Amino acid sequence: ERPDLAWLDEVTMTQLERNPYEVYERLRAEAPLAFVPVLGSYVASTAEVCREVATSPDFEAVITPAGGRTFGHPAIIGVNGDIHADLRSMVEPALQPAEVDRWIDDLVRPIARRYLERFENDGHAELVAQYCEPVSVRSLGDLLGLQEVDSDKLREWFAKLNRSFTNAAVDENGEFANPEGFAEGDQAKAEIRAVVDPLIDKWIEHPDDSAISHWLHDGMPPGQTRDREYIYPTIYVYLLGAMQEPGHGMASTLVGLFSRPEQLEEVVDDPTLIPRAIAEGLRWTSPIWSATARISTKPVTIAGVDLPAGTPVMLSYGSANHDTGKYEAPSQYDLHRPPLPHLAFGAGNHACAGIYFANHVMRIALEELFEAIPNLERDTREGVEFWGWGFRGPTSLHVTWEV
Ligand code: HEM
Ligand SMILES: CCOc1ccccc1O
Repeated sequence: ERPDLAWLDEVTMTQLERNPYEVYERLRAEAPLAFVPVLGSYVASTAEVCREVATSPDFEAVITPAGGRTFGHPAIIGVNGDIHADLRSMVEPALQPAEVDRWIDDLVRPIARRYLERFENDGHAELVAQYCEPVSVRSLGDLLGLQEVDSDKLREWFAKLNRSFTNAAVDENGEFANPEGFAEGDQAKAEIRAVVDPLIDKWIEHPDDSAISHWLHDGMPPGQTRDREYIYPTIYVYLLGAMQEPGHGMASTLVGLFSRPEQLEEVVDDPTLIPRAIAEGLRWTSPIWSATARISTKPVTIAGVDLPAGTPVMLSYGSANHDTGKYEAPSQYDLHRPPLPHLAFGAGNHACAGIYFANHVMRIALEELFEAIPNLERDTREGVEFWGWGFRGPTSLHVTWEV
């Protein structure tokens, strides 16, 4: 409908999944708020518009269409008002910085060592499958109370939920172009229910220190628990992004450091630079790239576009983090970029609740990897491909080292 953006009609879902950055560079210049036909929604592409929409009093959270088809209600990302306040109060205790600092080292560091011990003398490894994902999922799984769910299963679940949640393509009539793409999300949920329903059965009667037990019990009247149907969608929110994103952020940070060998050596030699390297990694390839959205609650004008009430806007934070109004040469990883605000954790009342936790998981994992393999090098016989529009990260990271 917007004439000068007719080229957007030829943008495909596969193009955005393989590399959304060329399309979004055009969007940031041509239309910071733009309706993308294959996505069926307005998208915010610049830092200014994403931040404005994420923090505006005239917008509230909305789950994307494929996200809602995947998670249902009440996903913490998709609700507001009293339900959102309750779900935030439910998840926040274990994520409080003073609480994280009590146990994060004893949680993540032995896990990192366990996975490293399997390959650190091999001289070769694919770090996404052998290290970044296992550490991410084993750390969160143990915190949640899923100690008995193997890391290969947690990784399979977040991969299936990822593809279902981002199964966003719509056809010429605005209907989902790929309805079969939700089936593997439904199968993952069915498997999760089979595993987790007995655990909830047990936690209701015998609460323990697992996070999901506290989600059932915290803040409830005596002898009452939150209904499992009320907390399952937020369990799914965790079993997708909370399981997936720390591993993605680790791996993207490593790919960026390998792209700047001098900076990789700097960080190996001085591990106090790991937090800075990670912050730049998150900006450089944002793990949550375009997964969340807001919806207008009254008529509003954003970036010159008059939106009616009830208009969804997708928040493409991964594009906003390449906003050249903010950053010079943003497609280059640069550890020595000044530490500027970024949107990799979102903004507003629905901003990431687990920032402090996630930053420490990533930090500890990279600390242990560099201590165990200080001569780590990328395997240049291998290419690194990144995949994902909703969630983005490298699909493999082949490395080598002299042993
Ligand atoms: C590096 C890994 C992570 C990245 C890049 C990250 C980035 C985000 C982003 C972009 C959002 C959406 C914010 C918005 O719409 O404005 C988010 C929502 C959230 N994240 Fe994180 N996240 C990360 C790891 C976690 C972890 C490990 C947890 C849990 C332990 C976590 C708990 C949340 C929760 C509960 C929400 C929903 C917040 C709400 O809607 O009220 N995140 N995260
Ligand atoms: C823990 C955050 O997980 C998500 C965030 C935004 C969209 C989907 C998610 O699973």
